[PDB]
Amino acid sequence: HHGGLLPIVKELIEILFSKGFIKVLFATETFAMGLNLPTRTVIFSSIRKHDGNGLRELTPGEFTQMAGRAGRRGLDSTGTVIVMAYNSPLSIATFKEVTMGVPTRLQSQFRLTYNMILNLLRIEALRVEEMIKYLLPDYEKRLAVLKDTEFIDQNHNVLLKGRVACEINSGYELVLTELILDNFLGSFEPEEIVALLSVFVYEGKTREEEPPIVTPRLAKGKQRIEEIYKKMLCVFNTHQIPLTQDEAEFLDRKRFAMMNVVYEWARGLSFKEIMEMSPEAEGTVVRVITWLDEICREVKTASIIIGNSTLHMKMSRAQELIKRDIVFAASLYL
RNA sequence: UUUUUUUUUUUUUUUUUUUUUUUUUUUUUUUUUU
Repeated sequence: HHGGLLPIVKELIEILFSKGFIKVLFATETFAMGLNLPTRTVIFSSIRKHDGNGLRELTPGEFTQMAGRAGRRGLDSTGTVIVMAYNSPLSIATFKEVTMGVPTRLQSQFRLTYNMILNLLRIEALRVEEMIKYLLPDYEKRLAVLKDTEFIDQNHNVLLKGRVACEINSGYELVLTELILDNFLGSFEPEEIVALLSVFVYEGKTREEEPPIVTPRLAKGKQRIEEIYKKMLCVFNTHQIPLTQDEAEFLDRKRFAMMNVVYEWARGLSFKEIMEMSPEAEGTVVRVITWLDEICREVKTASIIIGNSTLHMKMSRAQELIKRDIVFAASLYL
């Protein structure tokens, strides 16, 4: 049970588990959250996990959430939990801290984005500074970047470039806006346009070799995107803005590995032949196509704002080319 | 290396014909070739 499976397979496994047909199950963390399917034995492979930035010992809250799904009322007299030890003793202080201790409620750092700033500048009145207090040094630095690349003027009035970025919510407002206004995407076909846009959707956490040959084109598109991203990255560092892990290690990861998978999906090819060459499981491929529906909608909106009807019809064709029957399969619970 | 599915609004037709407008006049015998 993990996130790389198709929804139908995952719900099939859940239903079979609920009927007492599965004895041994290897599960990820998502199984514990919700998913009211208790069991009798819970075994921890390790008490540490890698969450984005490095390894970290399990918090007491997660341990309580996972271990609590071990005793079913009526059929069991006690709930057993097994912690493994692999030819090496484990420290007792860490064990006591993980197992015994008051859980703490989570908190968020309230990340500030450029889309939020651009949306807040269009609101009549609403002095922004007096609301941020109830982050101030960061807000001034971000305003200087927006004025440098001509998103706003000297009086902080939103221009045409800023209006487009206000409609892009997913991940990267400034880079996408620069790409659209640079007459990019005007030479490619609908199949090739959606193939290049997957870099903003696929995070490239794999380490497998990318396809050595893609096409004579779609390689110039790779270079153009990387140059534009590199130029935007220099502006960010000029104003001394702290960067997130995702934005810092963007070109370091292999985020272009799914172009071939998306390219053949839109061109028309049986999904069995696609999986013979894709570097990700079936569950991951369907997620990428699902996330590419929102990107096409945003680019269609930007075309109306700037008045380019050629780009509007290209994006309409792309949406119809990435729809298949398997992504609309009915749930087995219904 | 866990974790991440986003998609705005409208209902069943104004009433009475063809006309559709400018610069000033005359006088007495057939037919053909000349």
